[PDB]
Amino acid sequence: HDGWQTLKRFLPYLWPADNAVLRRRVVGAILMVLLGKATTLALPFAYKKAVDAMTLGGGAQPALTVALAFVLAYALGRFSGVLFDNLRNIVFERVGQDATRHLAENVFARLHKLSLRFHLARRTGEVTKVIERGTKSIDTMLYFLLFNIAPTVIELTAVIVIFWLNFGLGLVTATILAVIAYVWTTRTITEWRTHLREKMNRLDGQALARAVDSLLNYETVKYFGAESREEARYASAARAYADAAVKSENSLGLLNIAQALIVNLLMAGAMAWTVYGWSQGKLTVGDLVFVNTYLTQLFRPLDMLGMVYRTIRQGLIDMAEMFRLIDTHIEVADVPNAPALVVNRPSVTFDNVVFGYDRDREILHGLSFEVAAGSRVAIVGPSGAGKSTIARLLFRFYDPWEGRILIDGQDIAHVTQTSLRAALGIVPQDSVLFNDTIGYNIAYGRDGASRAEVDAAAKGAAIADFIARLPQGYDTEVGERGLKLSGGEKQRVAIARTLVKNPPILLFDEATSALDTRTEQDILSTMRAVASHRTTISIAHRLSTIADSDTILVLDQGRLAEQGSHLDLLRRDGLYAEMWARQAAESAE
Amino acid sequence: HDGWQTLKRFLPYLWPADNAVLRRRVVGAILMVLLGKATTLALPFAYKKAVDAMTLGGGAQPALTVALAFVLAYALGRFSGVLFDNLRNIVFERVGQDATRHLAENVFARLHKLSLRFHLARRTGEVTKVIERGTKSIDTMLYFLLFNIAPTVIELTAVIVIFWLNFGLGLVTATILAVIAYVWTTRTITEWRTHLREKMNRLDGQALARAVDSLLNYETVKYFGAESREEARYASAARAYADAAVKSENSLGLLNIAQALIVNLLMAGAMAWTVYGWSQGKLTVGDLVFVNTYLTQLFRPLDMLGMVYRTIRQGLIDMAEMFRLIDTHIEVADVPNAPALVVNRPSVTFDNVVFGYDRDREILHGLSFEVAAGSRVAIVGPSGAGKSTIARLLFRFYDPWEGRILIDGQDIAHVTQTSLRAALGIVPQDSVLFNDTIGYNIAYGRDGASRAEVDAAAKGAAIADFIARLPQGYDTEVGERGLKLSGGEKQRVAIARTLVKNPPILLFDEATSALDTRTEQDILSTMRAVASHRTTISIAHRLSTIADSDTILVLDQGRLAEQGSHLDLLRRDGLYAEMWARQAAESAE
Repeated sequence: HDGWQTLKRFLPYLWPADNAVLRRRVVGAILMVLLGKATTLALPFAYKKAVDAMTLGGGAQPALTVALAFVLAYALGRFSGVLFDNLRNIVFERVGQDATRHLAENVFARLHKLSLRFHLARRTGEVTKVIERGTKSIDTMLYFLLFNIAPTVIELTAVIVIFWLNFGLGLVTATILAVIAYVWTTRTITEWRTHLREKMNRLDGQALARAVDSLLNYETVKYFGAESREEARYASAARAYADAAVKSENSLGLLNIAQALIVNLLMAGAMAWTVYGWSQGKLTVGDLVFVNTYLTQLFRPLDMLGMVYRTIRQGLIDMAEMFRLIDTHIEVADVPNAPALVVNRPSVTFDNVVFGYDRDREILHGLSFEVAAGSRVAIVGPSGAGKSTIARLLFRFYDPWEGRILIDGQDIAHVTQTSLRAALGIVPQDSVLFNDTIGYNIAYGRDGASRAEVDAAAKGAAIADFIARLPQGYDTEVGERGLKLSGGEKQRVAIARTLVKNPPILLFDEATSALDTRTEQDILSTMRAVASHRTTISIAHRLSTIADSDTILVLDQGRLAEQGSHLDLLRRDGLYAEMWARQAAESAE
Repeated sequence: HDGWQTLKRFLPYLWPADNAVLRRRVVGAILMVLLGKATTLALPFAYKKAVDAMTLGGGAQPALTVALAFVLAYALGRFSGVLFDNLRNIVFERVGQDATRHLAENVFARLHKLSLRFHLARRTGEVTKVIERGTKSIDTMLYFLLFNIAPTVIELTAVIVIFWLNFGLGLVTATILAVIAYVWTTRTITEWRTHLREKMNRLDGQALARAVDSLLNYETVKYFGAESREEARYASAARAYADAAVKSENSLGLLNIAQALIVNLLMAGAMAWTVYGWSQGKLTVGDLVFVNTYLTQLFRPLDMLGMVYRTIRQGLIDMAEMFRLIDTHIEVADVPNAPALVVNRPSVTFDNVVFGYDRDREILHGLSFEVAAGSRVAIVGPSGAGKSTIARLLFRFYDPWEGRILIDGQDIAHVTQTSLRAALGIVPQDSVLFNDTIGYNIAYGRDGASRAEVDAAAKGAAIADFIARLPQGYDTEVGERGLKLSGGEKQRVAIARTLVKNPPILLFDEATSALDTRTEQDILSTMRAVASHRTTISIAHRLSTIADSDTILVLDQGRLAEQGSHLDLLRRDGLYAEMWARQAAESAE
């Protein structure tokens, strides 16, 4: 966390060396800065020459011409100064916005490329609040640091050197002492004011909370005649808040008093010195109005320094946070020169696969099997065998500790991630919808998803009647901030999403676990309809719902416990039959 | 909604005619206003006299003395101007706070004195947000209207008259044309800027929402490889937001450009005119620096006018709202010369009492009974007979349509409200707690509730063991933003509240309806313990819980349907026995 290395990391994001309009815009910005401060310091010189030409008219008879010219130059220079300041804002704001936009885009890209255990260790609300806080603080920090500190320090040093010329050292040390004591008392009294403002804010919150609670318990307040009690309570809270606000305004008043006091003492000293220097004939009358406009134009923008230090510290913190989110590497990555996963026979094999979510509790121990292509295979077990992890390890969200999963005899740990996630399909246990229209949710499965594929999936999931019954049809806004949908409808949406994706391999990760029995019995026929020519793996909780599979593999504590057809297991009369009778009695009860 | 009548109603709240420190403070405030503007307009006159005395030193040899004196007067006048402005803020802020505090206190008092159907027609959150919006908007409106508009209009008129003197009419019409065109272009371009800012705000909200939703659905986003899709989506939203922000800064830039342009054109014209007037010998050299400091001190505070109109309209709306909440009269009121309800024998009688909550559905029809003092009486019925209203009509929350309720043979519609609510006690169906400590909740029942009465109620409700088991004891913060309590505990708190109140008449308005059977069977013994020597009325839902009463009165559609003891009704074998067997079977099932 250092300003040097932090801003040096930021420096390519402002100076890209790739966009010529960007580098031209930033050099035009600093050009406008220097031009504005130059004309601002250069105008009162012309004003002094005007007053000198008007007062020494014994030698210069066309004082009309000379004074009129220098005076019009003064007015045009003032207008040009404000013109150049607003032009530097106009040229520079797009640069600032594009810098913070590229930084936000890059942290978003690195964030979405980051691995799943990052999104489980922290919360997505924390991440989005830190990035919006980052872009706001970086924008205001860049604006403040480049548009107050550099122009004020240029103006201050030029005023110091322009008083080193044309005047003695006494004016220079007087001005620099006034500047030092000014910024010192401003920083101290602003820290005191911020302390008072924090106290006033929390007292205000207490008063408002007392008010709303006393209003909300109106029935009991009537039940005990405590209206005078509650009025006195609210009055006490409001009185304390009023006294805190009065002390805050007292702090601001003392700030303005100190600032005006020190600047007027400096102005009195400088003007007395220059009128004495006129009296002993060294200095003309223009030097009075010279230092007069200099001081009143100098001491205005110096007030910001205390809040500038705070804002630049906050911007440094936020940029360090965004850069840390950049440099956080991914746990799972593709191998260098990753070949594409090629499928001709969508076969799965688990091979001695070892997994747990965390290293201190191993959940997957000894699974090794083969799922033939085109078949209907089934996974079931108790709540403690941990059947839910199989889809997440098949999608290469986590790599296994030991063992390997091969698709088509090829290591999915050794292929391209996008091809592996392309050849697969999943119905999640909890279906989720984007806050958008339903047609975009259906077309979400493929990037260039066509409308013919959209209503093809809508008839394939048997939801086309539901899209006909909607008022806006496919263009109905759904999800949050839209029309809520039922669970079976959402699962049909997920089925249509998978059919838009069209994989050879699909998975049901407890697709009916949160649904009712009617939607269940309706949806199993649909699942068999998608299960025409694909390799289908189904993990379920209610065995009757998977009673029709080709084979069932029953898992226990990370071991392939049982394997075989439903008739074979209900003839073997073991844990399968026990769970079956358990589910039968639990459904009968 | 007129400013005249609205502010004329507000005028006693600022000028109380009762607090001499308040009237002295407000007259000191306007004194400081006039003194500050007077010294601000009076200083550049002394500056002009200084420059004149320095330039005409052929006649005035002690130009040292004269110029030094007028210059030091100029600097001290500048400091005194800023001094008087901060003093007017210091003296006036307490006045503003006390005015809005008294208005807020009065609307709070009228609100709590208002009747119950007001709190059911509107929401308490709406009421508290309108009063906090009112006090904030009234404070900022009073501050803006009294501390910008009046000083700027005084300064503007004094500048106009001070240019009417010492100069021709041309300067006056030039300055007034510049002021008019200035405020005109400021109002127009500020309205345009506010339009752009609203568009930029809603676009920003859309971009942030897209970001957080794309982060939250991370699993499905990984499930379909749509990282590039979501990155392009977020980039598109951020790009549109950036363009909106650029257009907003363009609006602000054009505002500053127009303002600086018009003020510098006026300054160029005025200075050219006065240097020509010097050239033809009418005007001295001090008139240049005179008009020079006049214009740069004049045109700064004029920018606020467009937002001032908006803020004064909003303050007018909020003050009209607070005044409407004041003038809203109460539906139920005490009779003029209301005698105090006096109790020697706490007897109740209902007499042909007619009630409904609204006039289009009559709920109470023909109830007329007598509850003897010291007895244990019981009310029960179905869900549709409407038994819940009896406590609310006994507390005179609503008056009956026809008929009368007498306590001790006296009309409770004709006694003092505070004595009537003093002689009564209630356990509500839903217990509520203030966000405070538990000991204050126990002491809530009486205004001067002593600690001996507090632990007397705590042992009487059998909650003293629960107050011993608490870490902070009686001083434990409870409720919301504190330790949550269970339902039976909250009912015991309510019982202790009623015992602190100590009435001769108490009511149980479904005291066990939301409690479990164990807390119920524990709490009925406690209810019989409070039922020693008081007139007890109990309305219940589960008849076994009221199977021990002296008599039961069963209500049906606002009629006294059944009356008698439990043995008499279970021997009469009617609707009571049917409800009893219904509750027995519903408890067995």
